[PDB]
Amino acid sequence: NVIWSQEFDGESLDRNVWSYDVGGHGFGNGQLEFNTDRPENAYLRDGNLVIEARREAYGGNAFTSARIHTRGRFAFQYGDLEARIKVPDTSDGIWPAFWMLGNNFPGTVWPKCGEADILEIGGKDGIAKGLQNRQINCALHFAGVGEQKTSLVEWFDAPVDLHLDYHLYKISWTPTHMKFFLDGKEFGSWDITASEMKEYHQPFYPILNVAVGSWTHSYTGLDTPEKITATLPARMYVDWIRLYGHPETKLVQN
Repeated sequence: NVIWSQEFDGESLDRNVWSYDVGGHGFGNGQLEFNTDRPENAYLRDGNLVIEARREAYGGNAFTSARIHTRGRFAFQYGDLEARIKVPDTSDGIWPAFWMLGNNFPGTVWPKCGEADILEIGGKDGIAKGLQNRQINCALHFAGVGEQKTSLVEWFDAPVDLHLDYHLYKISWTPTHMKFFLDGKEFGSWDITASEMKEYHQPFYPILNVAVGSWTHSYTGLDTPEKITATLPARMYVDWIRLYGHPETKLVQN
């Protein structure tokens, strides 16, 4: 039961749904890409959203990309949010993500607002083990016991290289749990009824981006332009993102 979607049908991204995070300051992870609001980095084509990262001198940075979200226009509490995505070859350096933040962000600071990562890929452990386009993760980041940053991360090794075709990345979010799926098969689950996880009983909004690099101690392990060996331009195709409603689903639109 689809109650909200983006099929990316038109020729331009709908600004009455989406907003652009603009900047090249690393976004708290030492990321190298400058996220812009340009057609070069984010555009619609043949029923797909395309976020394109490029090796390119821009705004002090050596890479451009995009980082888009629906904060203020679309949020929801409880439901199945699924996206059909063909991630680019992350090789070494590219870090695409499909994830959500609490709808009180940025008024409530991170991680108290709450974070749910549905898809991350291109991690340093994946590089080391030679599973660049196979090893993914979901994650929960929040303010737990003592209001302290708590990270729950579940790793999965996909059977096939996920950059070769579109795959379905989903979260199922109920009053009791958050579950994460690849092509309908669960690879992550956490109970969210605990008192310190009340941040996951508010509206959240989705986010899509393609980061390039990070601090050595961060996700990719590759912190300079010269260490990025991935094919550029790198394109993430998103055929659609849909919200499958639950009885308990609260929809927020403006």
